[PDB]
Amino acid sequence: KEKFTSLSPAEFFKRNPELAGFPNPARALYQTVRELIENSLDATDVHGILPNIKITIDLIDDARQIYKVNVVDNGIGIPPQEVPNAFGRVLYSSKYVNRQTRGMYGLGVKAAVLYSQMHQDKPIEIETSPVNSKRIYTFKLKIDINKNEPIIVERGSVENTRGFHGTSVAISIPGDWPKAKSRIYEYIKRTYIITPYAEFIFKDPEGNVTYYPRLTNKIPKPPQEVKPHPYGVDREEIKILINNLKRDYTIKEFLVNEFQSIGDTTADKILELAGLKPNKKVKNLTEEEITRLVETFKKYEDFRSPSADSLSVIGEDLIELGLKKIFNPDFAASITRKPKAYQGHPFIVEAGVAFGGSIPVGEEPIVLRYANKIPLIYDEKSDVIWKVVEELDWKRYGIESDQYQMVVMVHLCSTKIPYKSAGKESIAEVEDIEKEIKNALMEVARKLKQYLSEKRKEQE
Amino acid sequence: KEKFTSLSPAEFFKRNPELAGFPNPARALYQTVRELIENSLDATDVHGILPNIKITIDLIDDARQIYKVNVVDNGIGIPPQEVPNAFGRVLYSSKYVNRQTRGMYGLGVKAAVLYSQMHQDKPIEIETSPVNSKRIYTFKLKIDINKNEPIIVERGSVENTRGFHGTSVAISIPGDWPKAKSRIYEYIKRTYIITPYAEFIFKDPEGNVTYYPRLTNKIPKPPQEVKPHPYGVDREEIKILINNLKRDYTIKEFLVNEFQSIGDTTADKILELAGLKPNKKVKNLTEEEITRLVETFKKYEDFRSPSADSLSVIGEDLIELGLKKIFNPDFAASITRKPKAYQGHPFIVEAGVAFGGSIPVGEEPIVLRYANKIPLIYDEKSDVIWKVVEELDWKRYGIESDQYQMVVMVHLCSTKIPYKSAGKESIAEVEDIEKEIKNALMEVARKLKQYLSEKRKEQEAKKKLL
Ligand SMILES: Nc1ncnc2c1ncn2[C@@H]1O[C@H](COP(=O)(O)OP(=O)(O)O)[C@@H](O)[C@H]1O
Ligand SMILES: Nc1ncnc2c1ncn2[C@@H]1O[C@H](COP(=O)(O)OP(=O)(O)O)[C@@H](O)[C@H]1O
Ligand SMILES: [Mg+2]
Ligand SMILES: [Mg+2]
Repeated sequence: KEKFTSLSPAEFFKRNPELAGFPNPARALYQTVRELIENSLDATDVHGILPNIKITIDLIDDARQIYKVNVVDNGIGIPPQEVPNAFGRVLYSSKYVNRQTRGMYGLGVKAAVLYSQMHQDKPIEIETSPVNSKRIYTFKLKIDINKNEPIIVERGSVENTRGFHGTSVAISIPGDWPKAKSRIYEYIKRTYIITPYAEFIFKDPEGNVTYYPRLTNKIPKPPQEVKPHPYGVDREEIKILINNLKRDYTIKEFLVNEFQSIGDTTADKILELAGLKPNKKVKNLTEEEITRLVETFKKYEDFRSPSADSLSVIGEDLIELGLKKIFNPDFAASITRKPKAYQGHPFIVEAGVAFGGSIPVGEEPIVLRYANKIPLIYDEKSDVIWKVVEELDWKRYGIESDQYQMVVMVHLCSTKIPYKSAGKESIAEVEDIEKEIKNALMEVARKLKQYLSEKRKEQE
Repeated sequence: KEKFTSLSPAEFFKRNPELAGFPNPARALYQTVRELIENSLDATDVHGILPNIKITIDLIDDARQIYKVNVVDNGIGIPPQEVPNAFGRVLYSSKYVNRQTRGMYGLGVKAAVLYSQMHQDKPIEIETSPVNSKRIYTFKLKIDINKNEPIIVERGSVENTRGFHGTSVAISIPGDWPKAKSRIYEYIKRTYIITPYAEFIFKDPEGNVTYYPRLTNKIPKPPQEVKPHPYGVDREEIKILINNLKRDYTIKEFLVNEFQSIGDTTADKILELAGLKPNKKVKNLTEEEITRLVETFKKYEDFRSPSADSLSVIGEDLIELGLKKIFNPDFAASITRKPKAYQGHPFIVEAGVAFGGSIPVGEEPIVLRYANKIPLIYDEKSDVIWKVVEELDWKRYGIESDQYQMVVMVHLCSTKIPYKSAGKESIAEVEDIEKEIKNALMEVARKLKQYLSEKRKEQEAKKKLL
């Protein structure tokens, strides 16, 4: 009766597509679109390239409701040896490195490929040309779910005359355009508003074409790989850090070199609290001494914040400008908080508030959520951002009536966003994140008070 | 600058524990408790055994806030050779078959084990004796994250002089008792109310003990493994089915032998609609033919409903009894609907309504969600159940004011529950399930409508006397 069996990562997601954001054809179409766009953006702005991204969705089969999604970008491309695994091996990524990107699981595109395979028979099509490559490399791929490995259906190359570079991805999937339409449009519009150095073109299944022109040629400094912040690094992470050392570091040397925010004196203070010999060889840490390091990191109250430069923010100015373009308010304000850390990861919370003007009258605020520059559209009431907004008492900040015109926007960015599911539509209840979102909203809420106070004496 | 790497299933969950319901210490404590409890129930009532479950949570270290969770059951135990993979290999399960169980990913207990070693240094402790085994096998285990394999730290054996069968699992993890407390108690109380054939004992970190006595000695008929129903079976699944074949079946034989609700006549019609040659050997099906089968499965309107043999319901009588006991309403009603299918999986929705009486007054219903007899506690407003309850027009069913006292209960059971996350706290928006939940709710709301029309009519008669 009990037969014990194993699954591959590919079989796991094929059996549970709702875990990756593929619960139904409408959400699947939306998910496939944003995974491709986010890959294209990670392939451009992370590498100092002004993104030029084209999105096409065609209805291929009316009766069967199969759509072909094609995204083309001018990004860094993919080395041809890596393409099969990049697109056809679940849990394969170039972004497992400690660095702020949109992608993070090494699942995304493969979830769409699995969903594609589940329901129709055309392979995914990849065309790619790395910087300086004299060839465009072409592929048609499927995934062997049992082995979790790519099946190469076609593989070829052509000479690249108009010597340009980037990647085109096309995937055919079940979809529901009429149901996904408003959200696909909103996803692209919100991305665009916060990514003014990007240019998008969107051709939809009805044949509408929408142009989103570049507004500036200045890209924010690209996020880089950074060292972990000590606060919240766990025991398994300590072991990984040790196992990856080239040099025979002592524990002291380990602390100042492998982490952010640890100078020579901070190192000493930690080693004392943790009860570790500074000169002992870190390769020799016992199971117990690792426990003592981790607990010390967790308790130490005098850690400097991580470098803000670790991350890529939207910015106070862009945030306020955005709130004025869309909402045409009587008042807006924003803050880009100083960095904090959670589980070894630097993060910044930004928050913005708008009030009055063309903002609809309602019983709750309109809440706008972003994480690593991605607009979140689904599952809003499950989000920690919504929880904090809900729990805050807006009467303590001027909100007189139970009916008001208010927009609240929160952006979380980090080397790691803790999402509730691999679908990445909502942020989990991580304690340090929840507290800082609350502190951030309070700062901007105080500014709203100062206005609603001055504005009240006018009616008085 | 880009370096490509892979992760094992263990490293995946270790890097992202929030995906398996381990976002913070409070929720970790709650998740660990509920994973152990569900495994214990799956080891007992799935095999016809009346569950006796003991849960203890001890505070081991006040400063580090480490708690040791221990759950002991009288289940079937585990063959000693399977113990290391069962607790220490991510994506390893005895329940990847077509049968209703609480467990479903082969993740749960390992996610607790990972959280355990990420934060403290004591191995998890397993003690087990299978049915009829002369021995009690003990294990201490860790996981090698990189390889996704068990490390046997200690392994031992002892003579089972008392004929005991079952398992004890004990795991030390960071926790937060004061924040997790009310939900852990509510989880246990909720499961007990719908599992009256079980007995629980719960000792909490404060040294409080609660006893939940068995109220009936009848066990529901255990769910059995069944063949897939054709409706919604996808292409990869068709391939899996073909590949597991030990015979050289024709397509016709494949259809009649591999599925529920297909006999000779239904097969003939399916072969006709799909444009498939009945005599062709199914091992030779082309990619395009598989697509045709699948679409035909998807559009065929004459399939018989699946049996409920693979399912285990709470049942109308118990739903109503439980609603009355807890809420002391003026009215309650319930419905256990007929089975349907989605994605090849038989499913049943049960619904319950309670109104008035001891129910608190509020602006919205109290919603009680269950999946495969597990009470769902967190993330309620993301649940498809919430979505359906919220969109229903309660004025159409006699709910006059903006304020009322109502409880609504929905249980989905199936060989596969589509949760939104591996933490299994909310059900995703799958169309077939959404429609049937709406249907069930409407059937139970019509019963409420009737109660309230009765009350109104009497008031109207009484108004004339004024
Ligand atoms: N358009 C693209 N341009 C360059 N690289 C890409 C592109 N699309 C996908 N990739 C590569 O494929 C890998 C796997 O992508 P994905 O499955 O979506 O996971 P993730 O984005 O989380 O790493 C990425 O890490 C990236 O290296
Ligand atoms: N208390 C128990 N009694 C019997 N078997 C157990 C017990 N706990 C765990 N198992 C076995 O270990 C396997 C892995 O459990 P778990 O990681 O929770 O995944 P899942 O429950 O989805 O199968 C189970 O399928 C079950 O066979
Ligand atoms: Mg991606
Ligand atoms: Mg389980």
